[PDB]
Amino acid sequence: SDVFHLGLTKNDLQGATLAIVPGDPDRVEKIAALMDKPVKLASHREFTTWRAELDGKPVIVCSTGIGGPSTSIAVEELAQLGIRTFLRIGTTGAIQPHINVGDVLVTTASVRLDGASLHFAPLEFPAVADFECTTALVEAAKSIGATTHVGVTASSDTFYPGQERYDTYSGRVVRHFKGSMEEWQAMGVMNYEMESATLLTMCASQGLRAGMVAGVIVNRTQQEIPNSHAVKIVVEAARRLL
Amino acid sequence: SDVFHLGLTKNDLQGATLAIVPGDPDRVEKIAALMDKPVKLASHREFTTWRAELDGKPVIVCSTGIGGPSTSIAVEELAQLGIRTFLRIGTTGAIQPHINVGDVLVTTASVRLDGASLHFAPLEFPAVADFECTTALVEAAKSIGATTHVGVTASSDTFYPGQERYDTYSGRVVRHFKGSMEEWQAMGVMNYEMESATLLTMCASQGLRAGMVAGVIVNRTQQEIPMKQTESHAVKIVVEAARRLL
Amino acid sequence: SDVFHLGLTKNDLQGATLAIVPGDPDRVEKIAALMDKPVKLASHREFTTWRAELDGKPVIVCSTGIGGPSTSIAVEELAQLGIRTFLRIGTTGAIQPHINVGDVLVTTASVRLDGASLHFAPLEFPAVADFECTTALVEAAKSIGATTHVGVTASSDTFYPGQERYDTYSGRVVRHFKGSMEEWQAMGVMNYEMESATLLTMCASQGLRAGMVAGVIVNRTQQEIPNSHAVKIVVEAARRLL
Amino acid sequence: SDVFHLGLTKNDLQGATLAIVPGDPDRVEKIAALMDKPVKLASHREFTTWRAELDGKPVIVCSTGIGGPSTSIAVEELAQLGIRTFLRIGTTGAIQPHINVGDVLVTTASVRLDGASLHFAPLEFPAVADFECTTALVEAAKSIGATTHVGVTASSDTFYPGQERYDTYSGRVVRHFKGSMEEWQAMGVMNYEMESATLLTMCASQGLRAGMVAGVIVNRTQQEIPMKQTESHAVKIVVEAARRLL
Amino acid sequence: SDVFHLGLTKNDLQGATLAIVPGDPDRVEKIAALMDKPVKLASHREFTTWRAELDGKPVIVCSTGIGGPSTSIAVEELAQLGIRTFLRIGTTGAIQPHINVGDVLVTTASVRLDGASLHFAPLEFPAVADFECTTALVEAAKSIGATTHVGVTASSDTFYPGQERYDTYSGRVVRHFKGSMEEWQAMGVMNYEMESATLLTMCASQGLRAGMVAGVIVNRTQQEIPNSHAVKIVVEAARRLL
Amino acid sequence: SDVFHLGLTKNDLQGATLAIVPGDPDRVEKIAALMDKPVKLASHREFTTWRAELDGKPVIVCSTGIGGPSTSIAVEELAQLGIRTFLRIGTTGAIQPHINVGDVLVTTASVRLDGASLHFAPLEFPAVADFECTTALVEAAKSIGATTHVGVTASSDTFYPGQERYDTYSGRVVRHFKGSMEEWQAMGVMNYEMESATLLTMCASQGLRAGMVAGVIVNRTQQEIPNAETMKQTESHAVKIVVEAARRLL
Ligand SMILES: O=c1ccn([C@H]2C[C@H](O)[C@@H](CO)O2)c(=O)[nH]1
Ligand SMILES: O=c1ccn([C@H]2C[C@H](O)[C@@H](CO)O2)c(=O)[nH]1
Ligand SMILES: O=c1ccn([C@H]2C[C@H](O)[C@@H](CO)O2)c(=O)[nH]1
Ligand SMILES: O=c1ccn([C@H]2C[C@H](O)[C@@H](CO)O2)c(=O)[nH]1
Ligand SMILES: O=c1ccn([C@H]2C[C@H](O)[C@@H](CO)O2)c(=O)[nH]1
Ligand SMILES: [K+]
Ligand SMILES: [K+]
Ligand SMILES: [K+]
Repeated sequence: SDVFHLGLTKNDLQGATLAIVPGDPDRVEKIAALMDKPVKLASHREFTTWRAELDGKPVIVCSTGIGGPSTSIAVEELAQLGIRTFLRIGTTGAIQPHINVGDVLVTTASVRLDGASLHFAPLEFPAVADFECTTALVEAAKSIGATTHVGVTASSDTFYPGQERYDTYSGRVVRHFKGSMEEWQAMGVMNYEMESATLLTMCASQGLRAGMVAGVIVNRTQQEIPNSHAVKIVVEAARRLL
Repeated sequence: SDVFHLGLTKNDLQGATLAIVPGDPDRVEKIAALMDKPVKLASHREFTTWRAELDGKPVIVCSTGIGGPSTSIAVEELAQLGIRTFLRIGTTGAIQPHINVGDVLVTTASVRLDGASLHFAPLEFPAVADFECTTALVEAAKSIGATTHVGVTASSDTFYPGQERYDTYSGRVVRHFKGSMEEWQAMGVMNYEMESATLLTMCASQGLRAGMVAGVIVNRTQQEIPMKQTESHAVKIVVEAARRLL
Repeated sequence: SDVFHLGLTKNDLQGATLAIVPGDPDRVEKIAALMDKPVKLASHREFTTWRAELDGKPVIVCSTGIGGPSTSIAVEELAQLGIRTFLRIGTTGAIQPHINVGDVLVTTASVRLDGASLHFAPLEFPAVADFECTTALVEAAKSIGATTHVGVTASSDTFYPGQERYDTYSGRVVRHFKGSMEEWQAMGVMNYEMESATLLTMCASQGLRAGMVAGVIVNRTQQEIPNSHAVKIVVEAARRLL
Repeated sequence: SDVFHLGLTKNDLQGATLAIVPGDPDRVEKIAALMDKPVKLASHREFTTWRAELDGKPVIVCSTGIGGPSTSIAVEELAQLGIRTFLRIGTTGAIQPHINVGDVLVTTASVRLDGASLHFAPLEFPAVADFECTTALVEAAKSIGATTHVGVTASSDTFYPGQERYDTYSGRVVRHFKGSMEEWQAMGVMNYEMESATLLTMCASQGLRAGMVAGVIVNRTQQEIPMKQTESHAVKIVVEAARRLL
Repeated sequence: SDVFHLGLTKNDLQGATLAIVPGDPDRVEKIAALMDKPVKLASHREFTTWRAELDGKPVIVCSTGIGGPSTSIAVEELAQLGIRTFLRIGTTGAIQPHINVGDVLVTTASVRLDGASLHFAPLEFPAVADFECTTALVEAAKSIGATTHVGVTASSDTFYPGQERYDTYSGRVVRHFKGSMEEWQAMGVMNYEMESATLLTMCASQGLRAGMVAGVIVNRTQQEIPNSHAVKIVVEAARRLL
Repeated sequence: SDVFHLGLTKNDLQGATLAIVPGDPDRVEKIAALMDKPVKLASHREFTTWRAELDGKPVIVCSTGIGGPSTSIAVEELAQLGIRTFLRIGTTGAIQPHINVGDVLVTTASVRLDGASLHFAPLEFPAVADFECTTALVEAAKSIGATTHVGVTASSDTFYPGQERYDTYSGRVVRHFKGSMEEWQAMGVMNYEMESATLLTMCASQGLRAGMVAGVIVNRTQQEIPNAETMKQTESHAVKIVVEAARRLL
């Protein structure tokens, strides 16, 4: 193996330069299966890698696990192997009252509520998505007719306090995040998730193209805890970026 | 007058909701003149405002002056009068050796090296341009055939130390900014300018649409201190983008 | 022209080493006219420059525009031309209930709510005025008998949120500045304006002398939006600093 | 299921209040197997959970995945199910030349180079391990005779730049971390790993007991990129400490 | 004299490598007097130094004065003289309702609300006590049967605002610390004092062993202003560390 | 006693509203003895307090010890007992080559390299002296004849690494302060000391008047440790100035 964590070699990728990067290892095979000649390559820790073919070109599907840190490992090591384009596909909680469960959200840029992004660029640097990737994602969503929102995402190193959840062991939120959800809504932020800030920052600051799309599984103006269109979209976007 | 600085009334705008915002008051009339029925509205401090017409729709052209603070006054007060879309047109100096004088830069988001943006959103919030504005700008540029770069801009509160210029009175740069250009360079940042961080942050965090386009007048990989046809390209592009956003 | 923005040459200055720097280009000629042999030198963007003579010495009057960034340009380029002493004359909003519209405020040092000052010295460095300049201004005010307050000024990169104005398009103020006016008042801060923090920091940290005086045009304990003694004072101070 | 990520119920735990939290799901079963009556409970994402028994008391073994964020999910949700003591077992790379591959490191507190800990307590709050857990870990180490170091650990959100690795795609490290390893080295810091800052801070600030132990697999004073008997030592140590904290 | 402030020579120490460091100069002799052959060595500014003998080994008692800054001088200069182990003995205000006046508090690590610690290590570095020292203190306290709490301490550069006291000349507390005591209680912090952050950080980051114990003189859930078990404990702990 | 640390009552002050505040408890009596009717009030920890009379008015002299934190206690407690003007008197080491041993420094404001000032106002607030105090100090200096420098002082919570000293147990300086002395020098900072940032910030933000003067006893840019005797005399010079300044502020 050529990389320390993923257990992959340059050769396993077979010239692939695009990766769809879901968070959950168990959803890797599922995404791969929507393409041609899906093949499992490796599985170590939270990193599960499949290779498939899309319009006759090799494409990687590799899971990041939850969070900036493991994402930063996946992305670095895939880049070493030759990946230049990363499409992230996630689940997310919407924080605006007009976004519905099942809606698709495309992130133009992220509020950096993470630690890992600071390891690539200082805070003033925008966690901005690649324009071609964003365009591909928006356009893909248009063509499958999914209801889509485009805008800014709050990207948090935690699922609980950083997203201002109060149903927790302690029931408290640190001073810094008390009242934070409401500030982000006032600023038009669409949703919370946990990886985009890292992904976008590490890519934007290293010449790698990244885009970001998520399916809404809960609306935070209703509920803290949650009770496929996006997967179709990310694959179709990959198709346009090949 | 309905606003404190611009010396304009809601009426003067005639239902305009889009503004082209150059930095220089003297450049305002030139831009308005590319459109129909250009009329001077007002001129106070660095804020010169003309109204014109584009495919029969009223459009504002308004100068920001240099820097976030004055930009923030013009944007706020325009927003009060009904503007909802802001297209910035500028000059800039590239910091990438592949970008040439004459090229056009469309900013997706900015490195926030300014003070005003912090007055609208904390630092972690992205100084990101509106997707539709960026699209219109990129498409306008394609349509007139300019060689174009799309990416990140470093937006500084100073022309000198914040852009790591050493050829100054003191000849020196504060510790924080020493070696900073080389860092932005490695991170793929295209250029320095002085207003976008404020503009993009204040718009993105208040439901206002903003976009940024600039023509390259100098390249820092050869010179610190700094062609008329280059800003003619950029102006043409911004006006054409306005057309698509109406 | 010897400088990139002001369109002036060393020669235009005629040995001048002192500049009165108002914010508004339209008030430059007005100030120059209080001195002898006033002459327009240049006008570019927000930078309008006149030269005049005071007790037989050449003096510059040059506008900064609104805000640290354009101020930093004017001051840098005037320094390059040989100016060593900067007197700022502005308009301001008082935030103490006992300071009246028409009162003259002399800044000893500023609360740095700007970005540009950080490009000259880190935050811990005081935005302090020069002692000779402050003395001149205080003494000038005494001799024309204007009612004067001497003390600390909050210098803000914005006119709206940074000065906690709520009559705005959005009607909100970012968390950081919510309740900030009241903190500054409790701390004895006299007023808000937008340039001193930049001016004072850039000069104090480069061996340039700077002083700062403003006429109060609104009292913020009453109003957000506003409805010449100071000009006389700045000129008279210049006279003592020659 | 009672918790959103782990896929467990309060019942599955059978009154367990202590959890051993390795990073790697694949290591969970190995650890459980050193105890009595090991049973797989659940496996979702990077979270694999086994239950076992230690001196007749139920004990949880549950993987965190790599990094503070997923760690914080595991710990929060385990806390919701009744766990009050967390023992982390890891692999690490030492940055002191006197610490050898094979040595065991017990962390008293961590340099907080992570994002998640800030979600529980501001930066000035110490990422400090629980005194009893640290004592149990040190005593367990002594009892099996491993050569042990007790001290401060640097806990980074990245494996690469945050640990000042240059042998990467870009070959560069952000200004903030340039020269950082030499600083931690001078300050007596033993090693880099990626979870403890989050773990220790979130437990220390919520009345939960946490401890940290790792086996040294590589030494940075010779190599960036990286024996089976070393982690066998550390695992033996963590289980024995668990025994003493029951 | 070998050091700039303490007026001591290597030789005065007679091979001592452990120092008990109280805050108050007047309490130095008192502590020394609990050991054998107590001898006054020096007295300059807030730094009073006695030497005594404990189980036939020389031991220093040296006062730090109040606050990180003077502490940092004492510790640095003692270290130059050969001290490698520092045991702090202080008075403190408890902020948990269950901790009583007279109780003994052993600090595992401190919330760094001081300035001096940042001069040794950046804020992300833990103000953690040495494990052997903490063990010695805890065990000492067990053996003399004093009622003891072990945990985190908030260490503040001020006695008034940084500990959220309101009975002051001004009666205000700066925004940053408004509501701070309650946050620290929620987080399990036991108490306020003023030196541990500096001591623990400067020691932990230079290979010096440090421990921290204090007797509770006020409970802040009742009172702002206050109306020997700890001294016995620090001495006994020194004994175990020799 | 009316205050927790100083062991003073409002009555002890006899209506005093000005205090001279040196660093060292042992210099308090010496300063007070320059004035009339000097009397010891109290002595607890590093806080020694004498009262004297200047042109018929009662005046306090009170030591702060070293550093923001204790200064903060003394100023607060003095303020509660009715003090409204604080004059800091010290000795210091210059970092500018033109400033000589023997010179006198009046500080207009300080670089805040301390912790305690943040407990009073956020970092952006200037650690600035009161204008009347600074004027009185500069004018006192001019009247007794000192060669005076007026400007910015760097106020540090440590004597060693924060002042960039490498002659230490560890011989190293934290990243933040590495190369910092050269930066302050380039920015015209006159000297380092250890209390002004706290004092000036806590006063300027609470309607208290503060000022500071110091004699130069050493210069970091030259070699040349002067002398025990030249240090004693420079110190007397500066004390003479603060007292004379106190006169003008009464
Ligand atoms: O409300 C929600 C729903 C989903 N996620 C994300 C991204 C992360 O990997 C994982 C946590 O459930 O899914 C959230 O952060 N918040
Ligand atoms: O190198 C350059 C060229 C242009 N500008 C910008 C934006 C600002 O208003 C003005 C200064 O020349 O133009 C720069 O900042 N840097
Ligand atoms: O309340 C007020 C009145 C005036 N100004 C200032 C300085 C700036 O250039 C311009 C904006 O009105 O005037 C303020 O900041 N606040
Ligand atoms: O040099 C090393 C060796 C191991 N780890 C850790 C903790 C993290 O979960 C995972 C990454 O390899 O192992 C490091 O961070 N750095
Ligand atoms: O509530 C209290 C009681 C005592 N001390 C401390 C430590 C410092 O040296 C001195 C100041 O009173 O005593 C406090 O900080 N807070
Ligand atoms: K993970
Ligand atoms: K301007
Ligand atoms: K002290």
